[PDB]
Amino acid sequence: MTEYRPVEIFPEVLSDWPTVNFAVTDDVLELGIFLGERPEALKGVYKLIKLKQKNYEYQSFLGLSILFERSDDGQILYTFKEKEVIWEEEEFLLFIGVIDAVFGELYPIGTVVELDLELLDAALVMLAGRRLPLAKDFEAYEIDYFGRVWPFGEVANIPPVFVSNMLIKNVIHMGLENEWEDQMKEVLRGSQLELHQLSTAFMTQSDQVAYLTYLTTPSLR
Amino acid sequence: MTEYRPVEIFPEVLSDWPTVNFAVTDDVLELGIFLGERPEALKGVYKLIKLKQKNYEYQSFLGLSILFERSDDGQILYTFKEKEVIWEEEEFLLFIGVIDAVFGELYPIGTVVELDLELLDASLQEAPGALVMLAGRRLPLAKDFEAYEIDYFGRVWPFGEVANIPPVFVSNMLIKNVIHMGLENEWEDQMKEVLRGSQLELHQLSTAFMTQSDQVAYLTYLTTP
Amino acid sequence: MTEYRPVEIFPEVLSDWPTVNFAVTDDVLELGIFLGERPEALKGVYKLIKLKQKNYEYQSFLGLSILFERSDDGQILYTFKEKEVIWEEEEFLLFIGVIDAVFGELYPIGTVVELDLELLDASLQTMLGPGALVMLAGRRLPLAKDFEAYEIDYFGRVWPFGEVANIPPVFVSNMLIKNVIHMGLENEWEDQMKEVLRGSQLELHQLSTAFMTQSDQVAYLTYLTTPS
Amino acid sequence: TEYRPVEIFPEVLSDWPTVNFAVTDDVLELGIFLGERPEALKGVYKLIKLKQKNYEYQSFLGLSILFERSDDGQILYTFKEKEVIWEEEEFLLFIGVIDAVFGELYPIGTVVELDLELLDASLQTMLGEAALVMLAGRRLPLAKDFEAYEIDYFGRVWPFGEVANIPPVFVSNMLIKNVIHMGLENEWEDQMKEVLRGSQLELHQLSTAFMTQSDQVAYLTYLTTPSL
Ligand SMILES: [Cl-]
Repeated sequence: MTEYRPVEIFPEVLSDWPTVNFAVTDDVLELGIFLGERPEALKGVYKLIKLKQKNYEYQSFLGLSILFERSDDGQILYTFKEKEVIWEEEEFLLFIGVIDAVFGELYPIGTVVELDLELLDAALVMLAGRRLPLAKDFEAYEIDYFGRVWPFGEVANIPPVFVSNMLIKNVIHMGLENEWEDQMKEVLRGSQLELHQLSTAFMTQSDQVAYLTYLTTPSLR
Repeated sequence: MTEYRPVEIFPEVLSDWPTVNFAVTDDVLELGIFLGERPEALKGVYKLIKLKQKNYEYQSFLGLSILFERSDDGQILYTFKEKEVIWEEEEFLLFIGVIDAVFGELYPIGTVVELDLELLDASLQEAPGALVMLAGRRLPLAKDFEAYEIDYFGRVWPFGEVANIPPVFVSNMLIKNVIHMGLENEWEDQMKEVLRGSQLELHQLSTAFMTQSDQVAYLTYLTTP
Repeated sequence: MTEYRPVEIFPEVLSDWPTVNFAVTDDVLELGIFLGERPEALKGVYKLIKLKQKNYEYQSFLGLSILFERSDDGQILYTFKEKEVIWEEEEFLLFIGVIDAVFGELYPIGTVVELDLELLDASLQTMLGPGALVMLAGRRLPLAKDFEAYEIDYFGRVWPFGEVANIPPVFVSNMLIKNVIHMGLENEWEDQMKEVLRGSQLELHQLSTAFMTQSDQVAYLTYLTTPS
Repeated sequence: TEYRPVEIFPEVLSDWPTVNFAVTDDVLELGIFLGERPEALKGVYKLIKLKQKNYEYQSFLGLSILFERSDDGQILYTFKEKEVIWEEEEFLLFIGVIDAVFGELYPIGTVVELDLELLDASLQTMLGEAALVMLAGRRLPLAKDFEAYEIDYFGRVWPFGEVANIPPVFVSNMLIKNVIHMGLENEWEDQMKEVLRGSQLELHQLSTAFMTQSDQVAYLTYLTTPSL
């Protein structure tokens, strides 16, 4: 209950996720456990998908590295046990999306973080609000964090920043943590997995264009 | 109480402006009252400068045609009243800023307007544009930056404030058409005079007329930490 | 395109509300229709219960001057159809709650309205109750988790100040809107939203924060103060 | 080379235009005594705002000082075996300048515990009370024609943050009871304190907790009525 077991709850949550329609093998389950306990590699692969990079290698703390290439046709390609493994770009983005929904860190309010400038839809941002719901008909997504630029705060001249788990690169100042915060983390994480909510960073191609029309349709009068 | 006469206050305000240290000829003032009562030309030359357009021409309702050419040397070329006048781009942008500070409209709260999608980063923001309801007015930038102001603070119609949509900083040069005018009574008229009375007494301009020297200075002001 | 007759849906919606433990006679229906078609009396009745007043009558040229008086015990007393009817305080609070959910008005974003300064606090400094001009920046705000029985009708700023961020916002309910002054933008989308929004509150059996019972009002204070 | 509030305090009083008080040394040493003791500077504020009879600052022999107050608006104290009586409005502006010099500046994200019994007697009004509050915005100018007043802090309820259902609360330093958490503090945050304190004292501003009764009713009518 209080102790979090993201490893044991990972395989069942992946199967309970309704949008999952790809092959789920033991290696697929093992790949999420490796990337789950190492978000620095999980976020580096998201940049491979979001920024359409050519490849990305994750060097361990020892020195050995693991290569993950991206095909220009829209597909993630790598080799497990020295054997080729294919992953569609729309299916692999959902894979790393559920990992962040399970192995993602819930930072408290007031946590001063440093967003990755390369993933800012193209310095220091304090987290003022977390896990805000999206609009109706888009309950499958959520804004992980959101806040103002530190230390200016709620000055309307400074526009707010929508921060996902993939945008946070470095944590500078941790927020307040106590028994209420841990209770707030538990009751908020369960709803993020119960309603099958993904981060807005893992928005698919069709959901991106459809959400733009949702904004323009009322004014399309 | 006091009826606002932008044509009467324009000559004294333009001369009392501290940053104004350039030509204040009679034709210059005659051009300000011409662009003030004709907002379609005040915003058109603004698009000529900001969007780096080649030229721009405007005809009045009676046929008064004036052509504004933008030289590659950064000079505003135009011929007005049988006389050709050159205007440095870093100085002509300040000239049209005082015009908007005197002749600019002051829409009430809740005014659903349409924005000029051409000026405001089109693909960053789809063809007709989503409507913006002016929910705020006259917003200061920061300390040591009181020389510029945010004209309007807008939410996206009809989603509102509670909706998790990024807000929009709107300016008079940015507002294209007015789709729905807000409530305007005696409290609103005195609020217009209170806001405009402070924007001209403190010698403030809009962020649309922010010089590139000050635009980068405002970026490093918040990047210093 | 489908028009809305709140009188037709009124009795079956009263059956949809499960918390009903009071006697729902036909006189209860006609009284709600009387309070529904005439929101001028429905709101004054709410002030009789919330502010613990002596009485309140709705003088009308049609002669339907129904006087509503409540005792110290919280017993709403009136006479309808030439017959004396007695109601309780907490039961009459939930009675007008369904009326407001069925006969409630939906104003678009940017609708500048007037508010009643009497319900809020002791505004004797004003001594008028040219006051409380508030523009509606948001509508139908869900209250909170485990509190879906109630909801915030409107969320807006003080007019003509706007989102000044130096004056705190106002959570406006339909029982607080004093008088409508300006109307927002209305198109096919707005009327489409009005048609689907008023049916969702009746679907989820939601009330307004004005009808917040003390037990649930304290329960909301525990959620804001006591951890979990 | 750091802040010397004890040294600047007598210079600020000379600079302060609103001061209509005697420039005696007893007032100087008493303000410095209250400046280095927040429990005493904030305790007498509860004696005046909540309109209490007496209040004693129990401490060492001599350090212990009692503050009595009658109903006709007169404060009473004795400092160094010397009895001095201040008027209620004369003693409010006195502690207001002390909180402007010896006031504490907290960084962003500082979760503070508030004095709830003093909160109820404030601008609660429609906003309600709304325990733990995080400081999101600091030093907000009150308004025009009220520039001499400032809002020390304002934020949301912890750990909810900016939520549409969560009403924001404006927090003065006199309202801060206990400090639970602390925000990030680099050298820019220290520079911000030099920028903020160099502005509040130069513009001669006071916290909204020190709003005089003449300006309290005047600010309320400005929001409600088109009086100006
Ligand atoms: Cl408050």
